[PDB]
Amino acid sequence: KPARKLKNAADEVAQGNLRQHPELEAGPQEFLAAGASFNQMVTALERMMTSQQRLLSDISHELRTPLTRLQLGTALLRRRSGESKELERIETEAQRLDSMINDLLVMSRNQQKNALVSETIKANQLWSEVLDNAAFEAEQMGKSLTVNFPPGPWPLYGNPNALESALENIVRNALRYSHTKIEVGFAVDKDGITITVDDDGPGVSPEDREQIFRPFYRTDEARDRESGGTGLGLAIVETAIQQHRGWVKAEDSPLGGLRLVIWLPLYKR
Amino acid sequence: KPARKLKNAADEVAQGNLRQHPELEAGPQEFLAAGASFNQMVTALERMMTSQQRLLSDISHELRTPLTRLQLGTALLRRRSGESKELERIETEAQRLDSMINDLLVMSRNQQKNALVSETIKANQLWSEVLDNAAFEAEQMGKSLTVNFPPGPWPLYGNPNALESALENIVRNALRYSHTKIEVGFAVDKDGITITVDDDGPGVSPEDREQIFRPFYRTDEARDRESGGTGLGLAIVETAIQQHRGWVKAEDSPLGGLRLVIWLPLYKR
Ligand SMILES: Nc1ncnc2c1ncn2[C@@H]1O[C@H](COP(=O)(O)OP(=O)(O)OP(=O)(O)O)[C@@H](O)[C@H]1O
Ligand SMILES: Nc1ncnc2c1ncn2[C@@H]1O[C@H](COP(=O)(O)OP(=O)(O)OP(=O)(O)O)[C@@H](O)[C@H]1O
Repeated sequence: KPARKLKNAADEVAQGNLRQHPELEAGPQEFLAAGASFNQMVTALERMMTSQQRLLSDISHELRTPLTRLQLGTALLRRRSGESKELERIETEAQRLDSMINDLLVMSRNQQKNALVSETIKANQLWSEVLDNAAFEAEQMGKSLTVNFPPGPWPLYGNPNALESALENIVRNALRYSHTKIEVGFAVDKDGITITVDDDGPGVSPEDREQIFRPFYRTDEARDRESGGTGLGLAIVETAIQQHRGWVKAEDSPLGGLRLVIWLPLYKR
Repeated sequence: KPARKLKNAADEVAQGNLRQHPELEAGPQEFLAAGASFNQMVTALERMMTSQQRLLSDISHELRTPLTRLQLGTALLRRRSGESKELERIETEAQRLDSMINDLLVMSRNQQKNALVSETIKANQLWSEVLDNAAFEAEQMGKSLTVNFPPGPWPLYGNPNALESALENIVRNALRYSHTKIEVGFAVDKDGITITVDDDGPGVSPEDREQIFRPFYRTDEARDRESGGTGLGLAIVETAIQQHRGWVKAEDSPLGGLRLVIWLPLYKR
């Protein structure tokens, strides 16, 4: 049917397959024009799409040119001097950045959803690497990172990097805006993992506790010692967890600062 | 008539009008499904369009954290071992990458706010405010701003702030790098508005005329004249216009400097 040709084409492009439909330009009916205009429209949308897509994948390669020189450099230090414990942390951060750039590349070219690359993963595997790197950062800023309860072989379903980043942020946010201590508490039950990250520093006014989770938004109070302050962090967190069927809340910490709590459901086979 | 609803909707979205068409969900005909699937498709295409923007703001944000751990690491190598010739290269690459990310974060902060509202707008309404403020800036730096032809009630469809900013930059770049005069020329035809911005100042070598539009690229010649910062300006411009179904080119100005030409299609309906 000519009505069915359009149903099928509109539902196909909606998936993300902006390929031409010659099917809609068949039959000299009143529909030839609705099909030729739809065919024009896919190339029009493709034209608009491959614009953000290219001058993304462009940003990608110019970020790669100084990383490659950094990676080239570290590798030459290793050959001259030894295998310093710090060379390893510089090395692995370059490796960590190299993947995030190839993520800026593959995810631009995809231009679709469901690309969530969701797998089965254990809580202990997921955030161990996170916590270790967080613990290191504390020593460097002379603050105390105490993890009251560690994560265990607790099952989860979703994007590892997405969840990794959710906590990575919560803890760094806690690390930054604290005074001297950060406490991370894992909790597990028949329904889900409950991460609670407490800080030493100043809290956030009860009214602003909801606002923080707004993208590109920072509290007026923290806006007077800003520096490396964007306002992105917690809005990313909120999404990652909410799309992982869980929730995130901001409370008043008994440590005197702010409490962030992430709840995530367990993966049940 | 149900065939005409689709002609009109497909030709409207093709122009960037990703707004919902309730018209296609009228009449309990065989077309209700082709219209409901088309309506689903616009929100699907809008979701894709916005995602590519969110992706960058997120990837740039998360790229900042392993750098910090790099930068933390290098700084600790310096304290343990010496000031290795290679450590300097690793150090300066991290510096360049961080500066890039810092302003890559600034760009996507604006782009999200610029790409907030999509709508029908007249060329005269859009860039008048821009040009007036540009004209004022010229008097203040003792330069001449002459607008050979003003914009008229010419129809356009897209983000006002996105397009506003595209020209705002082209003219300011023209203003900065000029010696004494800046000429802006509007032109309109049955197909589109053609803005041409000419500068008195030094031009750009024919080989570098393509390079300029690269993110972070700032010509070696005009890297000594101004302390600057990014090089994103023209790379942002290129995207804004390219995603607004138009193009941007850099030619040799008859004013002796550089001329930039922005072509944008008219909104028809
Ligand atoms: N642990 C914390 N203690 C106190 N205030 C906090 C804490 N975490 C977040 N905030 C407040 O929430 C605001 C917004 O947080 P958000 O994650 O959205 O952005 P950001 O941390 O400021 O910046 P970035 O995007 O670089 O992470 C901060 O500016 C700060 O005022
Ligand atoms: N009108 C112009 N005349 C001469 N050179 C120009 C002109 N506009 C741009 N350029 C050159 O192209 C480079 C890149 O353009 P771009 O718009 O990114 O400017 P920018 O100053 O580097 O960055 P931004 O405008 O964001 O501050 C400039 O650094 C300069 O060398």
